[PDB]
Amino acid sequence: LNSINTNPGALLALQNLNSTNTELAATQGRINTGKKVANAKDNGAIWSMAKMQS
Amino acid sequence: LNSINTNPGALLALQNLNSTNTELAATQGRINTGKKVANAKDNGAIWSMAKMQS
Repeated sequence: LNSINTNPGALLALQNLNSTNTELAATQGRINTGKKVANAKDNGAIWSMAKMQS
Repeated sequence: LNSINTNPGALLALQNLNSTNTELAATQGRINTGKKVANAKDNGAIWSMAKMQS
């Protein structure tokens, strides 16, 4: 709690900020690609379906 | 929907414009030859009949 050696609350705020940064990066990729499924990591089944479809 | 990668509506407008261009080409052909069936592609039975009678 009142420790100089560590502070858990900063670690939790860091986890929250990293979650926000990851969601922002995903939104950046969806904007710059124009696809919600741009590659196999987005969704492998729908991606393979679209590959055979195209 | 609101995609940048593709749009159905221009495709539908294009197939409609292509149908209009095809009808205009058929009209130009009927105008410049003066016959509703100028060749075997127009109507094979009527064309065979008219050619044997001619």
